Amino acid sequence: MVLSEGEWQLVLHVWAKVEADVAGHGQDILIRLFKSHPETLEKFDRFKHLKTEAEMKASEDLKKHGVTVLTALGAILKKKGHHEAELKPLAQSHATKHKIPIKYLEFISEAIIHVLHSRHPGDFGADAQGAMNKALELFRKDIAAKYKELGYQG
Ligand code: HEM
Repeated sequence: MVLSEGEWQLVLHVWAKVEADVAGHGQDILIRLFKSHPETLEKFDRFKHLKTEAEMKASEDLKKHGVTVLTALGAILKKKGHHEAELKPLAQSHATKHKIPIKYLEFISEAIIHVLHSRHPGDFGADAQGAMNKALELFRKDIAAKYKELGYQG
């Protein structure tokens, strides 16, 4: 489903606030993912030793990864749907090396929404959350199509 410019602007105006401190947002989002759906942590050989939220919060390398994740996602969002070039390497690594099912991409989308909702009520009212959800649905739909092309049933 194609987003309107108005919807993209709601997405980008909350992303602008994420970008005040991407590192802290990335910690919150990865931690929320791992707490809400612990099976997702097991996909990270790099991080699955972390036992508690405290350990997660103290991990500089998890923080680093959260910045990488959110910056990659931000670049995708800023393309406003024209994200074919960005999705290719992402889909290929996530299909073939990391083996991340679409269901787990749903889980991180949920975590993103939850953190934005908590942190940014001024820029994440119902319409803005709907726009973000549409953007993440488009991301997951297009990633799923690439997964199929790449041979992964996701
Ligand atoms: C918004 C969705 C996501 C984005 C934008 C994202 C982005 C990235 C980026 C940019 C990398 C580093 C380059 C690469 O290997 O592609 C990465 C690595 C990785 N991703 Fe994701 N990712 C997302 C969701 C997920 C989810 C939900 C999982 C697991 C449940 C996952 C598992 C991994 C793993 C295991 C790595 C390798 C980490 C390491 O050992 O360095 N990703 N991701």
